Amino acid sequence: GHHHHHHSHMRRSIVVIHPDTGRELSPEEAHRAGLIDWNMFVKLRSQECDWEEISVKGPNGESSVIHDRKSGKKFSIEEALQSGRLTPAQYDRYVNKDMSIQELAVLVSG
Repeated sequence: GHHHHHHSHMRRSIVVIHPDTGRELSPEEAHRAGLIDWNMFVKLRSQECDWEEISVKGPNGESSVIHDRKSGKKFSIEEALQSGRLTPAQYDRYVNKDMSIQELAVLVSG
């Protein structure tokens, strides 16, 4: 038997189409191309999110960490169960695939 790494990754991105080159631009690039003003840029960003949950399944059992790829913050699940921000009632839903990566993010993140 060998270690398994379970990745549950979800992402929401937005692309801005150039009127002429029809090229896909990132809110960032659109802003530099003057296709959008600073506040629409912020607005657009606030709508993006990138979360990834990685369950290391080994010999001891399952270790699990969820990462906010947008902010760079990480959250131990065991550390969330211990500290109580996550109830073994909700963890069970995630484990049983009845809770999204985002619903779980919110629980442990804020």
